[PDB]
Amino acid sequence: MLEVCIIGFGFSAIPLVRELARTQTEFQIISAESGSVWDRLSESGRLDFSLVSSFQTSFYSFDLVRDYEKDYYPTAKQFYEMHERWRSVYEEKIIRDFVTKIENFKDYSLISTRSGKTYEAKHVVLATGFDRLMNTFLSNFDNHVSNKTFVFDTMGDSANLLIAKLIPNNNKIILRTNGFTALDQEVQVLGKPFTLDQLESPNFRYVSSELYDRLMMSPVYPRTVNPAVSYNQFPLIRRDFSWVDSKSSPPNGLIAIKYWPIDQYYYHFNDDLENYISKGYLLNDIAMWLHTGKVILVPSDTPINFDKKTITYAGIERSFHQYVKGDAEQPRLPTILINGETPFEYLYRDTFMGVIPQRLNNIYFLGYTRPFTGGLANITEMQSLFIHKLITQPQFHQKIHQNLSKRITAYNQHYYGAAKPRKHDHTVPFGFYTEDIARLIGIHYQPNECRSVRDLLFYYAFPNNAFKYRLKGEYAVDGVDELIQKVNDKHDHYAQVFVQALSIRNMNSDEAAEWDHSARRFSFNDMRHKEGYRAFLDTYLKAYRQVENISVDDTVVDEEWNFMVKEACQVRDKVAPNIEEKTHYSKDEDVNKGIRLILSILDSDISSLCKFEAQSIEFIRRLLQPKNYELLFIRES
Ligand SMILES: Cc1cc2nc3c(=O)[nH]c(=O)nc-3n(C[C@H](O)[C@H](O)[C@H](O)COP(=O)(O)OP(=O)(O)OC[C@H]3O[C@@H](n4cnc5c(N)ncnc54)[C@H](O)[C@@H]3O)c2cc1C
Ligand SMILES: N[C@@H](Cc1c[nH]c2ccc(Br)cc12)C(=O)O
Repeated sequence: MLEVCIIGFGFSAIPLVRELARTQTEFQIISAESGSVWDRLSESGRLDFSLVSSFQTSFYSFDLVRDYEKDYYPTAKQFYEMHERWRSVYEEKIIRDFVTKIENFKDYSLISTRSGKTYEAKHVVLATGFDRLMNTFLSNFDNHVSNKTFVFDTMGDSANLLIAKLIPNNNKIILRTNGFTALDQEVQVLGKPFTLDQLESPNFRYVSSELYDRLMMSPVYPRTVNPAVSYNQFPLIRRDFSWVDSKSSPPNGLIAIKYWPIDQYYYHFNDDLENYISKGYLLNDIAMWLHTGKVILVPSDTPINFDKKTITYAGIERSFHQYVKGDAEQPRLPTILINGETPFEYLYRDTFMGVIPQRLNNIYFLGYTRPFTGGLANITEMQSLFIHKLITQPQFHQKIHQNLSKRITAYNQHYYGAAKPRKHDHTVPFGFYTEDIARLIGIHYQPNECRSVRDLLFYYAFPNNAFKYRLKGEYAVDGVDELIQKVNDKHDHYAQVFVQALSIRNMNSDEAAEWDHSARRFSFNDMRHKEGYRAFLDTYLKAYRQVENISVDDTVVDEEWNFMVKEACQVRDKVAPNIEEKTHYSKDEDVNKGIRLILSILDSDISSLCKFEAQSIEFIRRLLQPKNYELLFIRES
């Protein structure tokens, strides 16, 4: 009897196969000869973009311990080459066939394949990925189209990538929108660059869900009246968040687009633009597109005549060249039969942690949970440890399964409340999910075991990447000690993030929203740092066209478009003139002050510790006994 069968080998399965090989657990992989989108993109020479996720959250711990030297955003090519490197290590373990059906019984499954062969296995792991409509569109996109108008009914990372490829050829973009959430993928902290995933300090939720909400959600919800933020200059960007019913913020089910702000793009790539573009580093600053009018937002009910290919807005019947509507990703699951008779219906909220479907036995799903920020690696690495322990330790399997339905019910009450199941339920804050798995497995850290301020910085402020939980214990990886030390030294031990939570501890949500936007450059969608980059943008467009070997006529003035832009930016034109220079910027000052205190007490025992220093030490001491630490779905009762 085959112990483990893994169906699908791309990226999500790598960490599980590593752990199964380590324990010499019998396993067999079955993965299709076709491959993944990355294979198709590679064969067509379309790996010409970059990840929207940081290196430290997008590659696995056992690679980072060898290759991590700085924070950066990998290219699609680098990502695919890592997929291939690991495929080559385990190819001998891969049967190249396509699973068509899985018959599930009480203690084993019967696996059917297109070739006609059948397999039996006690444990079956699905890591088959998702089908996505936009994938084929990106695979067939002619990036030389020029001087055309495009209408988008959906916004997302894939749409934003297409928009980044259309903008340089003088194409005009109309977003027919009911809002979207976009976030600078890299931000300045006291002028220093930080990927957004580095500044989430998720474990502060344990201090207070309200405190963590104040600290995180002002860039998403319209909480500040600051005229420099994009959702006040372009109100059509605001989404209807009436569905949210959980007290855990950021809520499960929230999705965001991560993009290069032009000021950080300039900082990294200005000295070698053509090469960086050719490597896949494309400027996709949606806020800059709105600022310059190259993209406009129009109401969702703006009428479209699909026969005549026109859209009517601002009293203008505007011809358009192409309409783009993305679809919903759907899991690539084969037929699964409960008790070998009843077809299984996949529902994220009816699985535990996105991994254990409670209607099946010894079947696990790997790679179907999506991170709100950061790369999938954080999620699939922790899922792989979870699945590995379930497969190889019967006592853990029983501890989790004995009260499975009760665990799922408690999880859904905590993260979704009374909200009805949504399409995006499978999206989770990565620092909540990794910490949830760590506590289930037992490789978590305990806040009450911190002894020094430095220990508290590590517990609360050091990002909950998967490798954080692989320094000690059951799933320890050699070299993680040096990795953690390097990450700490290059991030000032995450004191700046720790200080943020400290600065807003006594504020309400409105006061926190204003404080988060009181910096000279606040983290997300700061419209004060766009106009100064118009000249660089022209330089960038010239470089992009040279790379793609296209000539574009930028002489013809599109008066019609200028008219539509003026209509679409009426609010911006009323709001932006209210921006005022200030003498002091509270967030910049409070952070600078806090960092000086923390580093002055870094190696001090927590028990040994004007007024700000006194009140801050008091808050720090309470961090040893957080009052919101309970997660009911962790218990076995
Ligand atoms: C355009 C795009 C950009 C992305 N950018 C990022 C990013 O910046 N950062 C990030 O972290 N993630 C990103 N992702 C997500 C993630 O990195 C990829 O989706 C990744 O390919 C998912 O890995 P996987 O192993 O789960 O799926 P896949 O890579 O699709 O692997 C699934 C494999 O299983 C095979 N298979 C499927 N069904 C069967 C079957 N029935 N029988 C046998 N074999 C089967 C498939 O052929 C394939 O080889 C992006 C995804 C897309 C589409
Ligand atoms: N106050 C934090 C907010 C923050 C930092 N990183 C984030 C990622 C997603 C979301 Br939503 C919010 C954040 C900051 O601006 O550094």
